Amino acid sequence: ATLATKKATLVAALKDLQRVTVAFSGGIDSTLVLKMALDVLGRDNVTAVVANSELFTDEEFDKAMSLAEELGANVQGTTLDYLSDDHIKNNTPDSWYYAKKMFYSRLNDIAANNGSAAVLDGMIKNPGLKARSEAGARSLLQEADFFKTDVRALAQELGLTNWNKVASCSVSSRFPYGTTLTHDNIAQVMAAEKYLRSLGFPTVRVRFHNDIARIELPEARIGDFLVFNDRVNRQLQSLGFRYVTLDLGGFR
Amino acid sequence: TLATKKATLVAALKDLQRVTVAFSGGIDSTLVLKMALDVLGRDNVTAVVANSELFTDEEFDKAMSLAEELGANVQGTTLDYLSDDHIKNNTPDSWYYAKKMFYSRLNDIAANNGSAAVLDGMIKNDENDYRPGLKARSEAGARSLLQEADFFKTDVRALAQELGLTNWNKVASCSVSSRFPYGTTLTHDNIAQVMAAEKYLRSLGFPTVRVRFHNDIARIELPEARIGDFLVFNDRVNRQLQSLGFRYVTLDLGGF
Amino acid sequence: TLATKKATLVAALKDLQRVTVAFSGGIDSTLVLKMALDVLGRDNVTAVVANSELFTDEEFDKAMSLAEELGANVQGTTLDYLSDDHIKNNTPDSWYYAKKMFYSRLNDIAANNGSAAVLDGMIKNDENDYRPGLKARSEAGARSLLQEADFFKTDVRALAQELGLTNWNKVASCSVSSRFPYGTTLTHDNIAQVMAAEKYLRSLGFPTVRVRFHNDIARIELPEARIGDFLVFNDRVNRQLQSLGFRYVTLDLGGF
Amino acid sequence: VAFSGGIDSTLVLKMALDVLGRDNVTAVVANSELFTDEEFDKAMSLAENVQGTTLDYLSDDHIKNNTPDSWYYAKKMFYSRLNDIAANNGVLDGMIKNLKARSEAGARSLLNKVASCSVSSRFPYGTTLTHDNIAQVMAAEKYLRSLGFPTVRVRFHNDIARIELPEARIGDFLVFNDRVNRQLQSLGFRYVTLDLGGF
Amino acid sequence: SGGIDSTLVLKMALGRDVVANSELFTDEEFDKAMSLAEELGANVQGTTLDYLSDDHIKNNTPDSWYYAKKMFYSRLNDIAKTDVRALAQELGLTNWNKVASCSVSSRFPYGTTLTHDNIAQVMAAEKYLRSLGFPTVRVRFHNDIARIELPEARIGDFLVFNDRVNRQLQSLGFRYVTLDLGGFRS
Amino acid sequence: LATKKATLVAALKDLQRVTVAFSGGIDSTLVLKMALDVLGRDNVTAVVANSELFTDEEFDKAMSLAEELGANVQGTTLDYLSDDHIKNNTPDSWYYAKKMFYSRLNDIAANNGSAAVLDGMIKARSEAGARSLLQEADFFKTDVRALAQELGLTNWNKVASCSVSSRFPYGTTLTHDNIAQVMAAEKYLRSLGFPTVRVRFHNDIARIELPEARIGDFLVFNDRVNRQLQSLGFRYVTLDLGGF
Ligand SMILES: Nc1ncnc2c1ncn2[C@@H]1O[C@H](COP(=O)(O)O)[C@@H](O)[C@H]1O
Ligand SMILES: Nc1ncnc2c1ncn2[C@@H]1O[C@H](COP(=O)(O)O)[C@@H](O)[C@H]1O
Ligand SMILES: Nc1ncnc2c1ncn2[C@@H]1O[C@H](COP(=O)(O)O)[C@@H](O)[C@H]1O
Repeated sequence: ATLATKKATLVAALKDLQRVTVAFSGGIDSTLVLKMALDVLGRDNVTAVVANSELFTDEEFDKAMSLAEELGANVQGTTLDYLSDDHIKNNTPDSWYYAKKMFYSRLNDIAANNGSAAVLDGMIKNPGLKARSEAGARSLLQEADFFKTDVRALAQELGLTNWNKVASCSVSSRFPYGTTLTHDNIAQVMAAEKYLRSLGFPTVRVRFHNDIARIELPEARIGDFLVFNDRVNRQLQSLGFRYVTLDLGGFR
Repeated sequence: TLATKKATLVAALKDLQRVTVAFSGGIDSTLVLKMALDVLGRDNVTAVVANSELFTDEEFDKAMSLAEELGANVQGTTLDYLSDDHIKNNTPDSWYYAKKMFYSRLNDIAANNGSAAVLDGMIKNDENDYRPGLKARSEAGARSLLQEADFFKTDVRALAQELGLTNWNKVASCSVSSRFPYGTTLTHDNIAQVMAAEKYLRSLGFPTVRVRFHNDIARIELPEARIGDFLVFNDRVNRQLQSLGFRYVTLDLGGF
Repeated sequence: TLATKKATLVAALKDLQRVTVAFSGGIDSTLVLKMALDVLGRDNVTAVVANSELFTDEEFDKAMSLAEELGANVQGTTLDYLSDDHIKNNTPDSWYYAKKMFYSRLNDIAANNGSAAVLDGMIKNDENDYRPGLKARSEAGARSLLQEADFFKTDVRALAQELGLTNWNKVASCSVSSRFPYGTTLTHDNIAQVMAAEKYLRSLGFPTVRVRFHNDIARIELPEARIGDFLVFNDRVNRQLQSLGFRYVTLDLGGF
Repeated sequence: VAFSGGIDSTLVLKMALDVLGRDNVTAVVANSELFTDEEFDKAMSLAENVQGTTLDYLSDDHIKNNTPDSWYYAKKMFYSRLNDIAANNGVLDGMIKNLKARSEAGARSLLNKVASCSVSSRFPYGTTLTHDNIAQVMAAEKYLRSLGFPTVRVRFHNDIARIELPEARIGDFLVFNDRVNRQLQSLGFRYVTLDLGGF
Repeated sequence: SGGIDSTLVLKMALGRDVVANSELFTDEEFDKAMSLAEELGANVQGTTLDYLSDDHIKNNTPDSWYYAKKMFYSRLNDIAKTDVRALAQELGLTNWNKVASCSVSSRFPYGTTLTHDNIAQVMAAEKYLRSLGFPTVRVRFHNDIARIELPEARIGDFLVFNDRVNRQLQSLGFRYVTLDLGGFRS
Repeated sequence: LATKKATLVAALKDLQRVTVAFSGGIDSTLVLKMALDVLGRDNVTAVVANSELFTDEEFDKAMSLAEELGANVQGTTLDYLSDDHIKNNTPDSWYYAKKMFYSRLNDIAANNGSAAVLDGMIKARSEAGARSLLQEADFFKTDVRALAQELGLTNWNKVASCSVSSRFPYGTTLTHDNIAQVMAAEKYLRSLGFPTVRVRFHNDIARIELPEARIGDFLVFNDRVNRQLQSLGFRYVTLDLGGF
């Protein structure tokens, strides 16, 4: 049905929960959930949580905390010691689950000490349902059948105009499976990717291959990048890399 | 006087009592449907969106969604634009003969409906004598009510921004006949071939692009600032458009 | 603590009764204009846009449209900045004497207007040394209400989101005097030469660009991330700028 | 000996000078409307007793309509004149291993680095060759060559010029787009385009 | 060798009455030298050296080049700068082999045991980049990663080959095809 | 072909003894190899000039090409910047400099007994009586290349040379410092693979002229060139959109 019907289902779902804990990330999807809950149950029944960690840029954390305070929410940060778990630490292919389990556990621990009834996520329509459906996490946008267009159409109708546009992934995605994640090499990748991002390339991955960095750019951009070759070479060589290379196939 | 142009818009609707509005998804066509719904009621306004071979179904399907979200009884109609030999052979005036067939069907669905006349969303800005669709409209006896109630391009945003209106189609369209030189005959096949070649180009990250049809030669129009960023895709675009039927894939050294 | 920040704004607005607003099109000046319109009424608010030799008319017209569409009684005023020999000779303290001349005219527009105070849209974020207008603004008794209710850039983003404000001017400006070395004096001629070079560069597809004036040499500052996409426009830009008066047109290897 | 400036035709002339003498050996260089005059002039200079003759290739209705056999008919028409210049002068070619007209005229195949082709190779076979469009194609190529692209083809498709460049070079070409666009439009082309494929 | 030095020796040298070919050199080097030698008019005969035989060359120690050179001169024993260009250019000195070859062992890291199979894909990787018009080019061998050193001045000329260069080095065995952001040795 | 040539040997044989002004270019070389082959090693004297206006790199390659060809070569040093016209870069400087150049040559030629001064062209010459035999022998740019490839000439200077005073606008005073700064910025650019390049001097602005076919390839060296030239004294390093 209409966007307005997809919304009555969202507002009806919030009133029954009366009191929620929102896992807020700053993304458009996560933002629309927080503002809607703020508009329904009030600041006293809604607690916004932004999780920082070793695997995610602190720039992202600081922007998500700030964007939440701007919405008028009571925001609380929590930091996950992801590398303490050995699955995440050794970068098994199942690592992205074990971090999500640590994530929804901490959310439910904050949810229990908070008055909140459930934990809300901001995922939408169009890889692990074994993890949300273990901590009783609710994907409210996904339940009212919101796609990315239903989300922009409702956000642009709430006057919401601020969020994080370049989306992130767990920095573990930069290391081949089997390589063990250390603070040293993790800091090294995020340092290089922060630099590439500062040259005007918001989507970039520096893949880690010991002494060789392999830069994944969107093919549309590999042309604009040549002016920065020599600087990126010096800059990434200074971060520990012996050889700085660019993947001819690009990002994705 | 912003509301002195709003009352003039609302007052004309009551005299008509019943209407059938041609909705295209744009901001202009949308403010027409919302005001008619708010003035004449959900039962006295019938929404029509036209699909055709000349427009992507993406644009068609997005307009039908924009109507369901607005809450009107919306209905699609399919025009066989290629039945008229003018459009099929792409005479230079074929833009007119196509718009006439459009308002022809529009007068037919509304006459069967309770509507008195058909309303479109043209504005005083589109008050040019060289704007094509007005001719057929004033022939088919339709009406551009916002243009009559004195709305300009920024004067429409202020009523849109005041009805909380948004969620309208922002990406603008053309009849695909613009890709064919005057005289070339339009078939389903080559129309499909043109629209396929262009979707591929956009999906590489080039939203503004034209694949101009010249029998065996494809002539690509990109915005000149992007031709630098385009080289990395030359060979792939070459082979991909060649598979759609083109023998030569070329890039216009001119712009857009 | 935004719920009580808005009230501080209204209480200051209600106390002034009649105000003259310096509107620039920016988000900051808009929320002040929109708030003062909502509090004192259309007849008790006068919005002023300043045109001058140092800013494009392109900007002036977009601010006049944003004010008229916002629902203000909008009024233009024209400043002869090159009359003050400080602005003219481009000493580093120029943008002060320009700010000083700006607030004087505004206080005169306000003095004849029923307005009690001159409000500008400065905020708490720019409550610092090293920002030009602040000295001149205060020495003139201009009131920055957003600054007084302790609005920061984020508190301003959030109050807009509750007045349905989703339209303001995003392209930020510089005084064109930034394009001339400190010794160079400003002519009506050389400003237009520079302002034209940048508008053409902007037309091609470089909205962020600077043309640095060095008598016969124009130095173009482009964002390095884009200097690759500019190669196709070399010859065009070289020709078009030579006709504006520059003997040599160059591109700065450093960047913006 | 029929001289083209090539190494093959060149070795014959020097040997013919060394074997039969300058007065008993006659050098012939061909002009035409199908080849650049720069090519004609260097062959007469590379020979410098040389004598020029101009062949009316477009008189032949096959060459004029650009059948795939035009290359034959131009070769057939070439040796026809070669047997005629010999009658007043009192014909040798330089083919070297590696025609159905060359042997159809009693020519003997006894055996400049930048090589040339018939400008008919720029026209699709259906396209008919006129003096006008041949002149534009050869001019458009000269302009391209003058920009620093010694290897270039301007393919003629009526309204459309289709430029074939060496792919390695398309990057260095962007700075010249507008100039090439305008310069070939004044030479008659409505649309100037670049083949995304290659040479 | 074909160069200006070895050419002058043939044409200067006694009456009319050897160019090697090895795995570690393109057969192009051996083929153009035998054409450049028969051109000066001499009887030219080839010999081939199984360099992988000696354990130093194949183990890829920095003591390869010495050891590698030593196995060269042995079969030679078996089968039997401004002043030099001034005696060459008086003889109508035609051409010299300017483009210098390199042992392909330089494409592999010090210690990487040399296979025919991975040597092969290096020299294939290099021929392919050369055919597209990059005479100066090295494909450096990091197991699954191909690192391509192009002369920095030619990297803007390279972008049209990226996906094509990519999928083709992949079909030779590389899992990853990269372009060194630093260029050629220089 | 041998006609343009016959005029040359009759002219050289008529002089018997000459003095040849060598620049390293293909033209001056065909003049020098021919005079050696016609008049002998003892009757021809090759002169190369060093100065502030030409890189010493170029000078030394000029002396080498003469020693390899077999001429008795002689260097000489011109104090161009002494002349107030060259130093202040008046528009007539090109002339007063060429006037000074052929002046030292006619005296170095008058001193060694030679009959005329030969240069290799194909109002500065006619005031000194400098004979241009390739132009007198009916040589064009194609006629000069062809005689070299037929005389086995395989080494000459391909990178063309200019007096550095052309990089300075008219009126700018040339200082010893100012010439070296320009000469260095150009050597750096050349070392990146741009043998054809000019760094135009504009006080704080360096304006780089590249052949347009190559400006596409230069973008990777933007930053390197920007800093390297800023360290040589230029406040702003820019690229001329015109090209060379
Ligand atoms: N750093 C984060 N802090 C708090 N909540 C988050 C965070 N990341 C994701 N969430 C939730 O995860 C949803 C999307 O998941 P994902 O795209 O995998 O990060 C968001 O809409 C939020 O509900
Ligand atoms: N595909 C379409 N289907 C139904 N009505 C349309 C369509 N396109 C345009 N209309 C009408 O045409 C007006 C604008 O004309 P145009 O933008 O040229 O197609 C809109 O405001 C609608 O009233
Ligand atoms: N051209 C202008 N015309 C009228 N008012 C202005 C103008 N520029 C600025 N104002 C006001 O002065 C403040 C400071 O402007 P700025 O120095 O550009 O940040 C703005 O936020 C407006 O309130």
